[PDB]
Parts: sequence; structure tokens; C-alpha cells
Amino acid sequence: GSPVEFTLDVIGGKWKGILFYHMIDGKKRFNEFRRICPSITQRMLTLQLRELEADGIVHREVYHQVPPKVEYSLTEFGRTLEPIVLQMKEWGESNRDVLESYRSN
Amino acid sequence: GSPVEFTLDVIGGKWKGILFYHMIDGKKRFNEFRRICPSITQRMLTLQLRELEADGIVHREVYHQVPPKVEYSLTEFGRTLEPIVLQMKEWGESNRDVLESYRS
Repeated sequence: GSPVEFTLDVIGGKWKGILFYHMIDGKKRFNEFRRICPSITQRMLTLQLRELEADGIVHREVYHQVPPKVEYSLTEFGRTLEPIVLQMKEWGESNRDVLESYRSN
Repeated sequence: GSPVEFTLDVIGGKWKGILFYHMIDGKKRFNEFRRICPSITQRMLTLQLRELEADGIVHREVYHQVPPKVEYSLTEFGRTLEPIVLQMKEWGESNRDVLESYRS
């Protein structure tokens, strides 16, 4: 399989990039992510986070009180994708206007 | 709108990264892509290349002879995605093993 597509399968799709980006500056609770993406449904957020966890990119820390505290963070392995994610942010910011021109016809 | 998800709209999905990557080293004909990517169907190849062209990433040059030659290439703009695409290639090669070990 293509290594480019292999990477995009880990970080691609509609939500993982956003989720990832917001963990760059530290751990987040589930409700913080819902405020970051008001159109994500709670089942879809849980699924996207489970897949990032399953791939070793995100750590899910559960505190054993009631109701339990749950915190999502980047693993060290996760952080190796940070340069690529930051480049996407920058390229997307820089090029939004010109992508819109090309699309405008 | 997340600028990260903006970029992924352009270069994302199952094929665009592969096709992009294969224009880095020069223009390609349609059948050249099919040989490179045997799993891709002719319909999917056509759509993906049309999406890339609509987005200003790929240039499609038609030579009006019979049968016409068509050549696909990266635009100046398109090549600005190279660091992202190549770095993803490098990450995927480097981290393939660790990632598959997490997936089992």
C-alpha cells in the first residue's frame, strides 16, 4: 500500500485533524472537543477518538472516581505527526483565497 | 473552517496522494497512472484527476490529434503541496511497523 495513503488513513477524514490540532497544546476532555466542533455528534466524536487511540496516536486517561474524568492527549508517537499537521494548518490558511479562485470557475 | 481540514479536502481520500506523488517526477498519461495504481478503476482515476484540476493542483494538456494525447502534470500551485505529500510518504514508510503493531 502507498505510504502517503497509509498516513492519510491515520490522520485523514473530516475530524481527526481538528481533534489532533487541539491536543497539540495539551490534554482535552470530551466536552471541550464538542465545543471545538459543534457539528460533530457525540457517537462520531467517540468513534474518531477510539480510532486515534487504537492507532496509538491518542492516549485516553480515565480517572477512577464517579463520575470518571476522561482526558485525551497526544502520545509521543502521536506528536511525530505534529509537523505534518502544522504544515496542513499553514498551507490551508495561506491558500484558502486562491483555492477559492480556482473553484470559482 | 479548520484550515487543517481545508488542506485534507484538497489532497485527501484514497487516491489523490498517490496520483500527486506520481506527477512529482514528471507529467503522466492516463494509462501511466493505471499501471502505477492497478487497483484504481478508469472511472475513479478520471474523477480524481478532474477534482485535482478543478482545485488548481493538476494541469491537463490535450493534444488535438487522433487519437488525442492527454498529459497530466502538477501546476506551480500544486507543487506547493509537495512538502506535505512527501513528508506523509516519509512518515508512512518510517512508522508503518509501529502503526500495524498498534492495530493488532
